[PDB]
Amino acid sequence: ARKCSLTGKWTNDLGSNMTIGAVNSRGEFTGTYTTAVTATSNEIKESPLHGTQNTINKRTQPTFGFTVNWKFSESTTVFTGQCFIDRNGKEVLKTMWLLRSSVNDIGDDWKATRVGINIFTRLR
Amino acid sequence: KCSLTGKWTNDLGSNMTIGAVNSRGEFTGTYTTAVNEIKESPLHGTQNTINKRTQPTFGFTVNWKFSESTTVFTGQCFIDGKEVLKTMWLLRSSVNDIGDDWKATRVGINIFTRL
Amino acid sequence: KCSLTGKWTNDLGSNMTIGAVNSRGEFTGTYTTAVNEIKESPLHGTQNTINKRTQPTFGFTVNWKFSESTTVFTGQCFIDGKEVLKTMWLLRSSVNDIGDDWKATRVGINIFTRL
Amino acid sequence: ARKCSLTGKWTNDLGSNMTIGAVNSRGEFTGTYTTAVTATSNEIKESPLHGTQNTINKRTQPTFGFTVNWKFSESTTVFTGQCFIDRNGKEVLKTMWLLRSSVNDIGDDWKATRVGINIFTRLR
Ligand SMILES: *[C@@H]1O[C@H](CO)[C@@H](O)[C@H](O)[C@H]1NC(C)=O
Ligand SMILES: *[C@@H]1O[C@H](CO)[C@@H](O)[C@H](O)[C@H]1NC(C)=O
Ligand SMILES: *[C@@H]1O[C@H](CO)[C@@H](O)[C@H](O)[C@H]1NC(C)=O
Ligand SMILES: *[C@@H]1O[C@H](CO)[C@@H](O)[C@H](O)[C@H]1NC(C)=O
Ligand SMILES: Cn1c(=O)c2[nH]cnc2n(C)c1=O
Ligand SMILES: Cn1c(=O)c2[nH]cnc2n(C)c1=O
Ligand SMILES: Cn1c(=O)c2[nH]cnc2n(C)c1=O
Ligand SMILES: Cn1c(=O)c2[nH]cnc2n(C)c1=O
Repeated sequence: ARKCSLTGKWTNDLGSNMTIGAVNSRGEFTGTYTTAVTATSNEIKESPLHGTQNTINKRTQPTFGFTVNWKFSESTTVFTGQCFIDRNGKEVLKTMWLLRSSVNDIGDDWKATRVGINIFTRLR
Repeated sequence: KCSLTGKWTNDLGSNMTIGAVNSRGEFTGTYTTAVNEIKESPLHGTQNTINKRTQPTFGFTVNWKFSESTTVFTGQCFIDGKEVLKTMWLLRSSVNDIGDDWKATRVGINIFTRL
Repeated sequence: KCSLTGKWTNDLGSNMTIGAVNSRGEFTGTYTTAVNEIKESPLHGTQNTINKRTQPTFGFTVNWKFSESTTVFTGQCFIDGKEVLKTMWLLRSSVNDIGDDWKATRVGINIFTRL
Repeated sequence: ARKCSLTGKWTNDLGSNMTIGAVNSRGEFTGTYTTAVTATSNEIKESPLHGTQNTINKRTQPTFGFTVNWKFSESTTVFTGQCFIDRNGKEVLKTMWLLRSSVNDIGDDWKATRVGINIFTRLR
């Protein structure tokens, strides 16, 4: 079977794009995230990301996580998922995310986290 | 200014130490859980520097060294005069078959204070 | 007006039928998954009636009859001209010891269309 | 050991209160939710809830779920968790929730779900 590789340019269901560079032997990678929409009335852009792929047992379809450090807001998003070979033999990232808003008071902390999915496929 | 650097412990008794935060907001650390005895896994993340908030949001990934899983944590560094990290996490399990993907993600909270 | 009453199927191939929605917005139904063959569990929930929106939010609980677990789903009934339910769910597993509570909750999405 | 029972008045970490009535033999219950804060600039109140407790194997510490049908907004929250006897012998509900906002466009669906926890203890 193919190995599923994180390295490449990706697009998701919402029209956002993402690039991920080479993964080092420690499983670390950097990338960029170019977002389609926004929960702010601020314009979007490219924002950097950093994360790791799990290399335990050197699975062909590894789990990974990354953090997006939004450059156009005070928020942070983390993504986590797995690099699968799909039924049709394509690479697919199946991910879920938490979007953390900045709040001014610790008493608003409870409503500062949104959750959802994103499915990435390779954009050539 | 609530800062991520230092030694932390959470509501479950796990420990975490985080190094210096660089100008791009990036930091690395080690996450410590007990089952055997104690396990140590690297973590890497960033804090948000937009508006240079005294109470910044942040994120990090734990690359578990004892399983195939990955966890990401995100939240906000609060300063009352004690510092507290309020976080939520997603724990992604490895599945073999994409048909099992639906059940591979767990979610929860952790609250960290200085150890 | 996007309506919850009827027969639905999701992206995983599970089926769901929901009865009439009463004046308090309450409804009951049956949720159908395949493993054996097919299982049937009751569900109960409400749709939100504030402002009598054409595309209302809603929630429901599935009381699984084949395990000790419970799932809740919440989301919004959209009308494009096809009706689509966009939902997220939490699947709560039973643990024996409160010390295991942290890992008892999974999260995901389901999208339902008319069957 | 005690059985953990849903029936009663409860308070959580945020200061919200909740009542749950008798649970019927089908595991069904009704209740009310009186909330401390809000993600809206609307005032709070009492809102009804309905849900079920799992009775498979008649566990002493059952899982359950319920839906809160907010009367002061277009949103809906679902809660799910387990009724534990804690280390100190008290009943505790350990729950997690999804708060679904109403959006006007299906294209905003992605940011319409927030997530968090709530810990309930009996208020006498
Ligand atoms: C994603 O990449 C495609 C191919 O260049 C580009 O046309 C499209 O507009 C991109 N989407 C965003 C939101 O940048
Ligand atoms: C966490 O912190 C302290 C170290 O001061 C120790 O009591 C405890 O055993 C540690 N737990 C670990 C290493 O998981
Ligand atoms: C769901 O819907 C249709 C019934 O028309 C059927 O093809 C499929 O097998 C059903 N799946 C179940 C019952 O889980
Ligand atoms: C919860 O109940 C207590 C006891 O009556 C009451 O004083 C308190 O204000 C309630 N909290 C809310 C938000 O209603
Ligand atoms: C996950 N996610 C998105 O999918 C998105 N699209 C636009 N902003 C976005 N943000 C901030 C985000 O966190
Ligand atoms: C969040 N979290 C924990 O709190 C934990 N405790 C033990 N393993 C753990 N893992 C893998 C995890 O992701
Ligand atoms: C959401 N969900 C599912 O999609 C599913 N499929 C099979 N069991 C399932 N359970 C228990 C569940 O909660
Ligand atoms: C979970 N939750 C709360 O804890 C809360 N507090 C105030 N509104 C609230 N809402 C709408 C809510 O869904």
